[PDB]
Amino acid sequence: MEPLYDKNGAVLFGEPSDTHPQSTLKLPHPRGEKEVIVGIRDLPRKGDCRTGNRLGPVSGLFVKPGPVFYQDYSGPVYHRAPLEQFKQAPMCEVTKRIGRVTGSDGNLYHMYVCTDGCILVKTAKREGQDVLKWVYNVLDSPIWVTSC
Ligand SMILES: [Cl-]
Repeated sequence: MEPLYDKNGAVLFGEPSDTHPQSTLKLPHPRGEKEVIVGIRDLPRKGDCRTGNRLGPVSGLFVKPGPVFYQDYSGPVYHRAPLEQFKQAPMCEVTKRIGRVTGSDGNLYHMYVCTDGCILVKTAKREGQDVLKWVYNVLDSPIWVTSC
């Protein structure tokens, strides 16, 4: 299974892997002041990093299926999309572009939220027509999508 990581960046099982240099997740980075759930209409801004915002502290953007979005999160997270829990799908009608995530295969993906609430990834580069949806979350943990 793709490892989870604790708020200090340490792997909780398995082997650590690096994130893709072009990901919107830039490590090392702090997080986990508070768990702060946000709506899709109130995703945090890069300028909210030092100050927080009116919703609370901010370490970036985190997402899991539901969809559920967070601007900070203290528990275990993915640093890479756990592709074993994704399934091939056609491109959806996208409502929002949320970041660039490393997959558990090491590759870079663009990540989107669909009109149907599904989280979808599409390969950024190389092989054509790769597109997957996040259909299982057996550890009920979010991906750290962006760091501020
Ligand atoms: Cl997994």
